[PDB]
Amino acid sequence: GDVYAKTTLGRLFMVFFILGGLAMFASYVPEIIELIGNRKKYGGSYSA
Amino acid sequence: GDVYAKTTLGRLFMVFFILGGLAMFASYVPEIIELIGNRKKYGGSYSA
Repeated sequence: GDVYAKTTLGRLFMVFFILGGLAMFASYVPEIIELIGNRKKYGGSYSA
Repeated sequence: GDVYAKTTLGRLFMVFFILGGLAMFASYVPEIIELIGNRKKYGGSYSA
């Protein structure tokens, strides 16, 4: 609430953008997080 | 927080609406989004 939209067009865009943006964030951020972090854990080689 | 209910009756309705409205939004918006995004991605006719 420190910064928000005061104009009528800005508030209208916020109203019609929440429905899409909230869903996109919720369905995208966890997937991006899990895609990066699923790397190999015990890969490598033994040093004689 | 720019705009909110200031009357006691409006606050009471907000209290009793947050119980049901939030669940309705969270269970309806993703389903509505999914019900529109499913189409024939490769449907079409070959043009010789």
